[PDB]
Amino acid sequence: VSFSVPGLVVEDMSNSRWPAQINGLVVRGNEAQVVHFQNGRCTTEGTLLGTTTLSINSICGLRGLSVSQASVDTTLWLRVEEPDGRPYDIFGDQPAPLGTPDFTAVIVGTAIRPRTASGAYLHDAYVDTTPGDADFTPSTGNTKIVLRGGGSGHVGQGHYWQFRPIAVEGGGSRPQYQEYNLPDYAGPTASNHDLAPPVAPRMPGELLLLFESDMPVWDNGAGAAPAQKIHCLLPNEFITHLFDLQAPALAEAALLRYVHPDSGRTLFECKLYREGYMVVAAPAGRLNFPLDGYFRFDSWVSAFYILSPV
Amino acid sequence: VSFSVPGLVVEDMSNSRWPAQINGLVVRGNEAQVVHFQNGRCTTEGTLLGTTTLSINSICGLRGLSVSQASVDTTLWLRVEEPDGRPYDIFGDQPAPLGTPDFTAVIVGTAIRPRTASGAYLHDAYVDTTPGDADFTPSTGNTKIVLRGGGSGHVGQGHYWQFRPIAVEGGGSRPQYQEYNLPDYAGPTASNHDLAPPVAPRMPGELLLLFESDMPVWDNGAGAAPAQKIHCLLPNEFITHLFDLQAPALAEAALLRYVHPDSGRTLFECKLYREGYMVVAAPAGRLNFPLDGYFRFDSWVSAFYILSPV
Repeated sequence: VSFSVPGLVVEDMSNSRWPAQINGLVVRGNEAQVVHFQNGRCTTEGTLLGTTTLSINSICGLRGLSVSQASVDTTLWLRVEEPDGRPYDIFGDQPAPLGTPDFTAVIVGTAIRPRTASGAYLHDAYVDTTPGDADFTPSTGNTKIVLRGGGSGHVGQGHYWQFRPIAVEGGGSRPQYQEYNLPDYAGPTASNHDLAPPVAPRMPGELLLLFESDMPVWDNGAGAAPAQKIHCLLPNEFITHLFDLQAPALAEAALLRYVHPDSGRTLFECKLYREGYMVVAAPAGRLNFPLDGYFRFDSWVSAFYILSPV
Repeated sequence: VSFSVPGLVVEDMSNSRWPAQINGLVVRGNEAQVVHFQNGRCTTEGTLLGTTTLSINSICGLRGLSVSQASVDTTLWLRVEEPDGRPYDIFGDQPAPLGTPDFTAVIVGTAIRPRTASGAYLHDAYVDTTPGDADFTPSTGNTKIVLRGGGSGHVGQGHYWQFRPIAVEGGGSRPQYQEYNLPDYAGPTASNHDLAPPVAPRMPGELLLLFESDMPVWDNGAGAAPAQKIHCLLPNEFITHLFDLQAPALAEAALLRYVHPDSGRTLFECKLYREGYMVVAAPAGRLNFPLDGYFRFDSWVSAFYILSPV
């Protein structure tokens, strides 16, 4: 099965760690905080890693049946499950259920109870994925969702819920959104397991290319908190493409060219390594290229293939 | 260029008219209200129709720069633009900007101002797409977003906004959600134009196959309103696949088989017509099939190909 990547333009593709369109290409240096994303992890052969789901609407969210606080503003407790509705395998090969948020923040969103015969329900909600919240323990099969300023009488056990992400909190008093900082999936008192491996380009002069999106920020109606971004290694359209394809990797990396039709030419070239990340010969920072261009696979290359400088 | 469809399972794919995973296959009869979807419209050759965008996060939403009410709870006024940030061509070949909602309801969501240097902002919002609100006029380049119980001082002109869908309203007094009922894109005082064509199976015994999702409902914290669904003709993953492929259609329809590996066999068959819709030889109602199966293209067939009963 011959290897390929989607011919879709970047501004048509979506972030694999957050519900948002790609609106930027940035290069990231080998900082102290090593890229260790659990979502948006796919090999060029289409092997999904960590908590990566193909279900785009299940990204950076939680879902499952409500349970009583005993058995573990208004607190909601979920028996977390996978996107397709099947049980989460606790002693399986994932750190958490697929689509589970893979960073620390207070994630603002909507708690949804969409199929209830007594009547559908939803409410403003948030999830604290920082170590500060001991009840964020999806690795052990439960997590706490906070319904903000309501929810009493609606969080009874035995009903299907989703938590769907909108924003992170910002502002001086509130917890820091740190997208490169993994949460404690088992809570403070227990360890993570089966994490997808860190991403750190080995070769000199090669730095990581990330796909950027805007990260909305909630600061309780002030409109004073600084704007945020969120990054991923491969857009979802890449991940679904690679997964469906199942093409054997014939070398350490795939040489892709970023093609811009209005320019009638290739603008830069990059290496997509088998492990599922792109690198460029470029210094850290934003790439000032138009996003109405697409990646094209031209050849299998060695890790020692020297890229043209961006 | 040989034709194909994604080998992705249905419960992994997403709705082309609303932010949700597919959780159902239903067959729809030839009802009085004809399928006239503007989103989720793609031909087997990969031609996008109506307001169809590949940008999944831009589906059933609005975005653009804020403008003054003069130049046209707290009212926000947007100069609507396309997902990629480029201007909406009013006298072009679309009824509205891509991703514009294609049904009548009060759509609940979040108004997001994510890039503002003075500080990012968001707020609880809704969009009335019924004829009752004359200010839903995206065909003419502006639309009103209502910020619910706040927003004063934040809706100033010259800033980029998005409206992102969460739910529709429900409850006896509130306006009815009608997913097969197109809005007046130019408002009450003007006509629509360049609508994607109605979908209505011609051949006897062939009825429309639709991909179902849950539709969340907002009823102001009551939780008493009846649960809802929303449907589309083809999942986004189909649409991206067909678009990237650009495969010539060798016949009126593509014969697909729904394959279930756990059963080690084909469960039913369908015809995907060139115009971008699937039909089954089956009566109206829910198809009780497991959604961990995938569609497979086996042959080009005429419109007179007799399908096996489901």
